[PDB]
Amino acid sequence: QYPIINFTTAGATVQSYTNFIRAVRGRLTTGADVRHEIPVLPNRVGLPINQRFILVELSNHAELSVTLALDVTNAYVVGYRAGNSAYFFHPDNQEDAEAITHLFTDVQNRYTFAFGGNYDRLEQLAGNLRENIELGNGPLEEAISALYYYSTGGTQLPTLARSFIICIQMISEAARFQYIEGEMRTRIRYNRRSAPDPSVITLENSWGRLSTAIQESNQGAFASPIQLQRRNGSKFSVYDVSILIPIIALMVYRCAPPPSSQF
Ligand SMILES: Nc1nc2nc(C(=O)N[C@@H](Cc3ccc(O)cc3)C(=O)O)cnc2c(=O)[nH]1
Ligand SMILES: Nc1nc2nc(C(=O)N[C@@H](Cc3ccc(O)cc3)C(=O)O)cnc2c(=O)[nH]1
Repeated sequence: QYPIINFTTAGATVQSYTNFIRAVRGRLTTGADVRHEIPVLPNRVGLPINQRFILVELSNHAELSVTLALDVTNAYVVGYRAGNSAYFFHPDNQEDAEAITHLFTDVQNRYTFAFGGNYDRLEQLAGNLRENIELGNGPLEEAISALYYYSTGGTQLPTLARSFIICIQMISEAARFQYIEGEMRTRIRYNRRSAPDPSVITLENSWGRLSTAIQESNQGAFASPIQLQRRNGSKFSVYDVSILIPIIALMVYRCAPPPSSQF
């Protein structure tokens, strides 16, 4: 029922990863909502359940597969399937809890984690912050295996949390930001794993605020500047949507777009 996008870390290249992220974005957004050349994800309000999720099937060189479920309203990884078991993060509300009952319905064993899936909680469980977790094709390859082996006792909870952190950034954050996609492309091109620099972290942390600022902007101009960080940690002030067009690929729906003003 829900659309499936396939990616493998086995012999992954810049092009195969680029194709993957493009395909994810195409299934996340409908094309209905584009503001200042930036697509907006579907509004949660009134969105039919048959349109709520996409599936990302990850394979690796170890010949293992896991399937991540992503909420189209926010690109959030809500859970995953590995073989005969599915695992869902603790839902943040009642209707998100109802929504996940529509996923992996044929699976033998259904589990809801007692913990939520936000970075704060996952970092706590991993025993490491995002700034100290390596990203790249190698980490993703290993993350797929770790997710796969969780149900049989092979994967410690900190490793599982770390693996989620890897998946979320290389899939969801890359889909949200061309900039983060670009950083992942670089790691793949050279087969060199590295932890995300402050430009990556601050973009991830600011996605909600950037989405709202763009959507509330006066003809693209922010009422309040947003402070980001560069690769070297130095401050970068954002005053306008214009500078974000090459950086942000998708926004979360925050408000209705204002009417055009006919001059
Ligand atoms: N499973 C899953 N989890 C996710 N979790 C986050 C996440 O935790 N974002 C943070 C950003 C933030 C962090 C710290 C701050 O001080 C401020 C903002 C937030 O909204 O709280 C983002 N994306 C996903 C995602 O796609 N899938
Ligand atoms: N399906 C689903 N969605 C969820 N979405 C959030 C969440 O943080 N939502 C934000 C949107 C947002 C997302 C990522 C960010 O980095 C920043 C903002 C909000 O409601 O404003 C937390 N949990 C869940 C969850 O369990 N299940």
